[PDB]
Amino acid sequence: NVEQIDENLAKFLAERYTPESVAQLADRFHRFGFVKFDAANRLVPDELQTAVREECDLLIEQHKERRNLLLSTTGNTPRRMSVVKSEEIEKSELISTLSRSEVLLGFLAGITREEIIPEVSSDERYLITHQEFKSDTHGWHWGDYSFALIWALRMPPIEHGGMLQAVPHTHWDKSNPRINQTLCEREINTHGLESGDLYLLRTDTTLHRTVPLSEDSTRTILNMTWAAKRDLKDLVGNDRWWENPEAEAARAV
Amino acid sequence: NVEQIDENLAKFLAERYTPESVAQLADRFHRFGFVKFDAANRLVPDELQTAVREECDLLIEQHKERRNLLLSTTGNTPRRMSVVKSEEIEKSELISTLSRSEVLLGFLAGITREEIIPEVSSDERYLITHQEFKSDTHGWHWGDYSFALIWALRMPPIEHGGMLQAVPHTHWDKSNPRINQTLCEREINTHGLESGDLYLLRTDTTLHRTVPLSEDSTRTILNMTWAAKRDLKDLVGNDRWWENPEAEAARA
Amino acid sequence: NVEQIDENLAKFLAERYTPESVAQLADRFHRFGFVKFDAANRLVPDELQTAVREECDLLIEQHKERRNLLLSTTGNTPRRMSVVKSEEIEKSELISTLSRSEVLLGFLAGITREEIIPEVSSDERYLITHQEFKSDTHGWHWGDYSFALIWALRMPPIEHGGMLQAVPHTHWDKSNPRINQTLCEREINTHGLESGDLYLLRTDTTLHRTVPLSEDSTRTILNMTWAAKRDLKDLVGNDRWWENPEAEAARA
Amino acid sequence: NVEIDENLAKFLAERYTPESVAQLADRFHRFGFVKFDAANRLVPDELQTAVREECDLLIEQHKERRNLLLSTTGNTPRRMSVVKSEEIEKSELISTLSRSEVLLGFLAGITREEIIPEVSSDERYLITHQEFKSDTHGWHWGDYSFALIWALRMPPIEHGGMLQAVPHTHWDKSNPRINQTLCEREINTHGLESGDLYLLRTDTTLHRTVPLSEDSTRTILNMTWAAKRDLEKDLVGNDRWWENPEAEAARA
Ligand SMILES: NCC[C@@H](Cl)C[C@H](N)C(=O)O
Ligand SMILES: N[C@@H](CCCC[NH3+])C(=O)O
Ligand SMILES: N[C@@H](CCCC[NH3+])C(=O)O
Ligand SMILES: N[C@@H](CCCC[NH3+])C(=O)O
Ligand SMILES: O=C(O)CCC(=O)C(=O)O
Ligand SMILES: [Cl-]
Ligand SMILES: [Cl-]
Ligand SMILES: [Cl-]
Ligand SMILES: [Cl-]
Ligand SMILES: [Fe+2]
Ligand SMILES: [Fe+2]
Ligand SMILES: [Fe+2]
Repeated sequence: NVEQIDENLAKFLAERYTPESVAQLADRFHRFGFVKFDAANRLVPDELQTAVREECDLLIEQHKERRNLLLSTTGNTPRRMSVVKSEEIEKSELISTLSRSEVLLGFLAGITREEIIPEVSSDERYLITHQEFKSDTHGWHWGDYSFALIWALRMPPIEHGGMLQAVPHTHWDKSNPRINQTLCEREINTHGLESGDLYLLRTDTTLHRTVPLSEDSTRTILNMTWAAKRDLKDLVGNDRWWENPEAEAARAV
Repeated sequence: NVEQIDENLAKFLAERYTPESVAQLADRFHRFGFVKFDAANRLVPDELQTAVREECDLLIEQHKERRNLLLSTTGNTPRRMSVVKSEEIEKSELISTLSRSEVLLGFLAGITREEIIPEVSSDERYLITHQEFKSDTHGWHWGDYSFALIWALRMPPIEHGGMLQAVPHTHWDKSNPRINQTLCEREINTHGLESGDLYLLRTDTTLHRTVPLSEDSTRTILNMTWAAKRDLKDLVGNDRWWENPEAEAARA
Repeated sequence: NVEQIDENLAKFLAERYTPESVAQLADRFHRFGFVKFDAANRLVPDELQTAVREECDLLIEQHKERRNLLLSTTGNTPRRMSVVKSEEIEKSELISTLSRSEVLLGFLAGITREEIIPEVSSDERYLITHQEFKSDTHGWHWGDYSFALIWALRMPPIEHGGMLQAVPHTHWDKSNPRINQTLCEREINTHGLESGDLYLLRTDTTLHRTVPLSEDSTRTILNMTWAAKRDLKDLVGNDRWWENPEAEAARA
Repeated sequence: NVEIDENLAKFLAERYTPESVAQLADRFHRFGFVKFDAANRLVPDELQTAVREECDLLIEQHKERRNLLLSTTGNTPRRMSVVKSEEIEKSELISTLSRSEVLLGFLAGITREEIIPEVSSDERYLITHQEFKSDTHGWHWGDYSFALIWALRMPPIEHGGMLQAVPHTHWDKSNPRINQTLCEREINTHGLESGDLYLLRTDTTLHRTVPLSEDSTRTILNMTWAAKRDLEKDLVGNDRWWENPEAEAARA
């Protein structure tokens, strides 16, 4: 505990990354809106992710809420999953502090090529999604903020779905999402994930979803959302379905 | 009717296409496994398309059979639709004679850049699919034969799904389809369709599906399947689900 | 003239663009590091284009300085062309005030999605390149600053080269440019240009060159360079060959 | 050295499966190009050393320099030294290997069609030897479907010589439209190293070699074969510059 986390994380990163290799990651982040931290590009120590995973498994058992809706601001794409709200996750001292770590944010800032600002709406700082059943999905969407760090805490086999599909270099018009038309005009990048992986996502300009589960499995992630200088902007849409299951943009079925 | 159809169709194409313009279409076919005949490049006269659509809506009314299964030889991807079998469609003199037309097959032979042989299995010569419910879909799959001309007879709005997604330059291993693995390695091309469109699909090397309907709509196609010189072989998989809903590879 | 330029350009752009259609251009700029303003998407009135072209054709005949060298900071890619220095172009009140026009910078900031800042080095605010001979080229390189609006004043036919090739989402390591290697890993996008076109380029993250002239033709551009907030840094490399032909990185 | 076919069969059998050849067949269709590097060897080192030693002898004897522009390919240059097919065919090693039913039988798993060694007696083989700056095999297609290129000696990538390719094209000798095709399509740059081999779909892939940025040494061997689509075809163009420097399409 204490400042030993940042001290060991800086060491963990200094053993693995250089400015030259981060710049290559920054190129891939700009090109794909997505950079994956796998066994080839570990981001945090095993002992640290295990601690975050055990914190999230306790939050799921205590505060999971089922969501089964369509979001009108993203072309009525579905949100079929369980969630844990940001206000409940922020109680975790481990998750809240590491999410504001200047060591972590300073490292990822070399990938984004701009400052990562931990000042987002109090209902969207953190998110856990927990999909368990067939057809569970985080439908096509964008984010209100620029940056999200996703912890692929548990992934089903790729044959069961659950991959992240992404279209970079897009934009979110809440009154006219044009999701299926964007797919017709653009190539979809499918990103397979494994348990233990993390990935950085440029959420405001990358249209993305999780491929629906073809079988009852378990797909669990943690979302750390941060702002860019561009997001310091007014929230609109009435579509905060995770914080409010009956938001104005949430539709039945 | 009759041979006046081949003569009229030959005139229809000579007004619109040249070998130079077909050659550019052939390039796109090899690159995408897919070429679309839309309002800017019609394939058949509107009178002829209306005659085929009226024929298919009749066969649907009389011989539709709901399918709701998963196909093991394509990674348990769903087949959630209603179909009309090839043997019932062949009874239509219009569709069967048009599917073996020396004018139509000869013209598309300049896009495929190889001979289009109408020597395919009697249960796969033709197929009509009729999706009408939310989540209805023709899951990811390949074709046993090389060529299929799909008539997009009725397409819902793009915002309701029903697009054709495709991954060209792949191959079908029925013992190990690797569908989701292929998607992770390849970019997906999504092709929107409108009612009246037609498209040619290289079905053996293009992994493809139809995007599931996001609500109750109607999506109706006619499939004309032909072979290349490479398909003149033996079928495998026990997965002919459209003809046999209880095929071995079909699951609930 | 003078203040009427902003009032005229504000009315010109207002009749040809919407926030929705500018957002689509921002996508293409993010995706390719490049967006072209051609006959489909004009940026300036024809009267304004002719005035700027006339100015440049004067500055050419008065300060054209031949450059034939290899720049070590970009893998010794050639620079075979004539140039006109920024300090010389700065004397033109038209080109200088246009580069700082709140209407011009304000509109393009919807494509870059970030503020465009006309605070760059005094030797790189403006540049005119004038390629005239076979094998003349502006070799593979990056820009020291983020943004550049290029005025394709006079382009040869595409059969004579002169197209802009680009690889977006890269970066400039002046100690290890890795140019040909990056080409082996990335798809090269070729952008053909016509006389009167303009294009906004993200020069810092887009590796780009002009295809060498296959024969003695005339290729003339005006380069307006601007900074993003990220550029407000130390110039490095001793490679300012356009202002100093005897630069350290320049192999004559 | 005898009947090589037993030795090559055991070599490939330990390094390939039908499932991994099919993945190469995917890449060959998608890119018109499949490279045999250290990751995927095609011939043993003892055979590569023999083929290389044979060619280096054919060079020192029958090297004619070509410095021309080919009209049927948009006047793209051909600055190199060559050795005609008739001179190369005198090598018992190259000719028997080029017709080996073990080599062809394996590569036909990548092409997915029969590879027929019935091609013109002046285009069976070709050795090109680029040694000076600007030396290049300019943008072009091939009259025949396939070519196995032996990258016997490749300079470092900083000196150029990489193969650039645009798959899913075709050769219109009356209207090549090379630079236009480049403006419409992405260029794939393939870096080669000494000892590499690659299979090229030469009729549908527009390809060239990047000019040597300086005096280096780029040596290749070309084994051109036909597909059934090339059988007994009528060669046209008057552009056989390799066999005939004064060909009708060859411009100085
Ligand atoms: N902005 C005008 C000068 C730029 Cl074009 C120089 C560039 N870095 C190069 O290497 O040619
Ligand atoms: N905007 C997203 C929710 C993200 C919540 C966490 N950043 C959606 O519509 O699904
Ligand atoms: N092979 C396809 C069926 C094609 C039937 C018409 N050619 C599938 O698995 O669904
Ligand atoms: N067609 C090629 C020559 C190939 C010779 C060997 N196959 C060219 O235009 O240069
Ligand atoms: O579950 C995932 O990987 C994606 C989540 C996402 O895009 C979001 O939280 O908005
Ligand atoms: Cl998001
Ligand atoms: Cl099919
Ligand atoms: Cl530049
Ligand atoms: Cl060739
Ligand atoms: Fe998201
Ligand atoms: Fe199909
Ligand atoms: Fe060639």
